[PDB]
Amino acid sequence: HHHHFNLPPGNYKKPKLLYCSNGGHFLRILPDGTVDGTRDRSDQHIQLQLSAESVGEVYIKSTETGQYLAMDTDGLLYGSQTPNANCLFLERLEENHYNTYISKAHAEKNWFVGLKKNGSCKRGPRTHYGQKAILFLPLPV
Repeated sequence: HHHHFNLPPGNYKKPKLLYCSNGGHFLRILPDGTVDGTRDRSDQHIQLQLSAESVGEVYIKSTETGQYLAMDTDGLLYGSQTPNANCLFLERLEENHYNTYISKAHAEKNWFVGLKKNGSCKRGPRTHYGQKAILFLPLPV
């Protein structure tokens, strides 16, 4: 409706790491609810289980802590104990290869999940199509 519908080839059977090519960081949801990225592959908070809602919609959950990736009304990512409406993302194929995630609650504003080269999360309004920050590649755990 507000966005294209090219979907990635993967499935949600197994947990995945979401690797961001921008800076080479794995998306991480820390125990205290902070979200960032780390290059440390042995990190216990980068293992994520994705699950579907409607076709093309996913929840992103830390297998270690059970927290769901969520976006607040100012566009900031955080870890939520429960899977509310702001935990749903529109997962799409991008540049015919990568995966991108747009906040469903804020989809009309094009607020993406994105990581800066320094490993910190980008605020929703500062993301947009064409950035490397929004490009992820799911990898086996």
